[PDB]
Amino acid sequence: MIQRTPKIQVYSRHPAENGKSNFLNCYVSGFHPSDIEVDLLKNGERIEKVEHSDLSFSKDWSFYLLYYTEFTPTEKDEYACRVNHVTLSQPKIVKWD
Ligand code: NA
Repeated sequence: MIQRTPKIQVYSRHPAENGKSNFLNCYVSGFHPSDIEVDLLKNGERIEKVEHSDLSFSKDWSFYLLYYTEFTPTEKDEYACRVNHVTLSQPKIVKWD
Protein backbone atom coordinates (compact mmCIF):
# COMPACT_ATOMS: atom_id res chain seq x y z
CA MET A 1 0.00 0.00 0.00
CA ILE A 2 0.97 3.63 -0.39
CA GLN A 3 -0.53 6.88 0.84
CA ARG A 4 0.45 10.39 -0.17
CA THR A 5 -0.84 13.65 1.27
CA PRO A 6 -2.30 15.93 -1.40
CA LYS A 7 -0.63 19.17 -2.44
CA ILE A 8 -3.28 21.93 -2.31
CA GLN A 9 -3.22 25.15 -4.33
CA VAL A 10 -5.93 27.81 -4.40
CA TYR A 11 -5.97 30.44 -7.13
CA SER A 12 -8.25 32.39 -9.45
CA ARG A 13 -8.42 32.41 -13.25
CA HIS A 14 -10.26 34.41 -15.93
CA PRO A 15 -11.11 32.45 -19.08
CA ALA A 16 -9.43 34.29 -21.96
CA GLU A 17 -12.57 33.98 -24.11
CA ASN A 18 -14.62 35.68 -21.37
CA GLY A 19 -12.31 37.91 -19.34
CA LYS A 20 -15.07 39.31 -17.12
CA SER A 21 -15.69 35.86 -15.65
CA ASN A 22 -13.55 34.83 -12.68
CA PHE A 23 -13.16 31.29 -11.34
CA LEU A 24 -12.03 30.10 -7.92
CA ASN A 25 -9.82 27.01 -8.22
CA CYS A 26 -8.64 24.36 -5.78
CA TYR A 27 -6.07 22.04 -7.32
CA VAL A 28 -5.50 18.96 -5.15
CA SER A 29 -2.63 16.92 -6.56
CA GLY A 30 -0.66 13.70 -6.24
CA PHE A 31 -2.76 12.11 -3.52
CA HIS A 32 -3.53 8.49 -2.62
CA PRO A 33 -5.81 6.80 -1.77
CA SER A 34 -8.38 8.51 -4.01
CA ASP A 35 -11.00 8.84 -1.24
CA ILE A 36 -11.24 12.54 -0.46
CA GLU A 37 -13.56 15.39 0.51
CA VAL A 38 -12.98 18.87 -0.91
CA ASP A 39 -14.89 22.11 -0.42
CA LEU A 40 -14.45 25.70 -1.48
CA LEU A 41 -15.28 28.13 1.32
CA LYS A 42 -16.53 31.71 1.40
CA ASN A 43 -16.05 33.37 4.78
CA GLY A 44 -15.85 29.95 6.41
CA GLU A 45 -19.09 28.77 4.81
CA ARG A 46 -19.12 25.84 2.39
CA ILE A 47 -19.96 26.80 -1.20
CA GLU A 48 -22.74 24.38 -2.18
CA LYS A 49 -22.62 25.19 -5.88
CA VAL A 50 -19.32 24.12 -7.47
CA GLU A 51 -19.75 23.67 -11.22
CA HIS A 52 -16.56 21.74 -11.99
CA SER A 53 -14.90 18.73 -10.35
CA ASP A 54 -12.38 17.01 -12.64
CA LEU A 55 -10.61 13.90 -11.36
CA SER A 56 -7.74 12.10 -13.09
CA PHE A 57 -4.73 9.93 -12.29
CA SER A 58 -1.25 9.55 -13.78
CA LYS A 59 0.33 6.50 -12.19
CA ASP A 60 -2.35 4.15 -10.81
CA TRP A 61 -1.48 5.50 -7.35
CA SER A 62 -1.48 9.24 -8.05
CA PHE A 63 -4.72 11.21 -8.27
CA TYR A 64 -5.42 14.81 -9.25
CA LEU A 65 -8.53 16.90 -8.68
CA LEU A 66 -9.34 20.32 -10.09
CA TYR A 67 -12.33 21.73 -8.20
CA TYR A 68 -13.51 25.12 -9.42
CA THR A 69 -16.51 27.36 -10.05
CA GLU A 70 -17.28 30.93 -11.06
CA PHE A 71 -17.31 33.58 -8.33
CA THR A 72 -17.26 37.34 -7.76
CA PRO A 73 -14.77 38.18 -4.98
CA THR A 74 -14.75 41.46 -3.06
CA GLU A 75 -11.90 42.85 -0.94
CA LYS A 76 -14.04 42.01 2.10
CA ASP A 77 -14.68 38.30 1.52
CA GLU A 78 -12.24 35.50 2.32
CA TYR A 79 -12.01 32.39 0.17
CA ALA A 80 -10.36 29.06 0.85
CA CYS A 81 -10.28 25.35 0.09
CA ARG A 82 -10.89 22.70 2.74
CA VAL A 83 -9.60 19.18 2.22
CA ASN A 84 -10.15 16.01 4.23
CA HIS A 85 -8.04 12.93 3.46
CA VAL A 86 -6.83 9.93 5.47
CA THR A 87 -3.33 11.46 5.53
CA LEU A 88 -4.69 14.58 7.27
CA SER A 89 -5.58 14.11 10.94
CA GLN A 90 -7.44 17.42 10.79
CA PRO A 91 -9.02 18.97 7.69
CA LYS A 92 -6.56 21.21 5.88
CA ILE A 93 -7.68 24.71 4.97
CA VAL A 94 -5.68 26.62 2.37
CA LYS A 95 -6.70 30.24 1.93
CA TRP A 96 -6.94 31.94 -1.44
CA ASP A 97 -4.35 34.68 -1.75
NA1 NA B 1 -8.50 12.91 7.71
